[PDB]
Amino acid sequence: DKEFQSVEEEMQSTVREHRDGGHAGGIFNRYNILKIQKVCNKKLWERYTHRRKEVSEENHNHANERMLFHGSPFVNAIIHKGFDERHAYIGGMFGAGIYFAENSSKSNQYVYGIGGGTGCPVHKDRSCYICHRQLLFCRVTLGKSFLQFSAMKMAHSPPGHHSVTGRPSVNGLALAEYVIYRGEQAYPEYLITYQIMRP
Ligand SMILES: C[C@@]1(c2nc3cccc(C(N)=O)c3[nH]2)CCCN1
Ligand SMILES: [Zn+2]
Repeated sequence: DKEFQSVEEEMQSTVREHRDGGHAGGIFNRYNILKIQKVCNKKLWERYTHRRKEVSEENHNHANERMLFHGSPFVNAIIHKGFDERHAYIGGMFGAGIYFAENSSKSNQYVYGIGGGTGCPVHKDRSCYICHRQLLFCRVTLGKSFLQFSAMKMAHSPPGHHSVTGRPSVNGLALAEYVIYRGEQAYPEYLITYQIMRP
């Protein structure tokens, strides 16, 4: 389908060269996309659309929805139970939120844990070209997004806002990131199974 070619194109075209020289996510310029599955979870979709309507009403009739990537070792729990802010902690750059990227390669750095953890379960390699990885391509409601450049450890969205946008700066994020503080503000629409490819 054209729908899945659109997802593959977003995955491939948003890859960037990372500052860590590939330490966290591995060394690659492209992926080998193995499978793209649309997630159809009615209960999660209804939780998402209900919140999206509330946010839209609080943001001049505009949800400010974006399709963004999410990398996590807990993708299977997310598809079944949804995103859950109770699993987020204050330590992150923008505090206790759920983080998303517009660059697939940035989310890929989080698939095996913080900073890529110890890499794949079988070879303990953050740059494994063999093991199949999974990323989510999500529908995210940003609403009135608070624009921020430096670390700001929050527990919740800033007053009057529905999310935080981390914007690139000098010392300094390299790439954007988007943070929500309510799990119902995102829907895990596509599950992408892939490998990073050796350059
Ligand atoms: C390190 C962490 C993180 N930062 C991100 C920025 C953009 C995307 C993601 C993602 N999961 O795809 C990120 N995850 C996890 C919790 C504290 N912040
Ligand atoms: Zn491996």
